[PDB]
Amino acid sequence: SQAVVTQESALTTSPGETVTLTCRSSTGAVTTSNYANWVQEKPDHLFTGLIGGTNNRAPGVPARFSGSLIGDKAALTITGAQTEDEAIYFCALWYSNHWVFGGGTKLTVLGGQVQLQQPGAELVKPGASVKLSCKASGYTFTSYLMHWVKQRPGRGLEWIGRIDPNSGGTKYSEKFKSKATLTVDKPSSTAYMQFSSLTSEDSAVYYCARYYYGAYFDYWGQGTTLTVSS
Ligand SMILES: O=C(O)CNC(=O)Cc1ccc(O)c([N+](=O)[O-])c1
Repeated sequence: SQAVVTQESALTTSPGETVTLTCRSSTGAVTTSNYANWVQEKPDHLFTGLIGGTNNRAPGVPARFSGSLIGDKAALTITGAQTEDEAIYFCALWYSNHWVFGGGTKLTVLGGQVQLQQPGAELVKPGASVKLSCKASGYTFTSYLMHWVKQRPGRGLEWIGRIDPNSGGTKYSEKFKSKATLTVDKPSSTAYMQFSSLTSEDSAVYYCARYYYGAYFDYWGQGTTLTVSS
């Protein structure tokens, strides 16, 4: 059975304070081999990778964000919170051949180029199939793994799997191992995810995100909203 990754459900801070968020593994201590990543969700479904590899901050992220290990947990510290830091923060831990996302922490702050291009939506019938696309622009598609993530209300982020665009090699989560089909087309720098026999259980926003070994989920697509409805 897959590990459960636990985050505080909600924390409150105020402008100028230092605040720390944590990410616990059900299997034992979080270590550097879990390559802890931190991703920020801002309104309008805007995701940005902040930290990966435990403590490696992504380019362009404000320096007040830092990652460490504390108390057998991964920890994100915001040193001097700003009003715009009010957001949901997800961690992700690597377990040898899959990522697991934590449930997210809603941070309230009281008092306040590279593109991954995804179509906005798919409206499909129950029982139908769909092929979701994610076109990479502004970087070398074959140099990064392409990950896919599902977001449903009350269910956080859920890692589906990833593809190596150089080989088409895939790794899936247990939940998606017999469900998602990932492919790429190299000449058009596009990644695809196919599903069949869809139901309302599949209605969600699906994101692609790039990753480089030891680094971070820096850039995310805007998400395709899949609505499975008669
Ligand atoms: O091996 C290194 O140098 C650093 N390791 C990592 O970054 C973790 C890792 C390994 C393999 C893999 O397929 C993915 N992935 O994201 O799917 C992530």
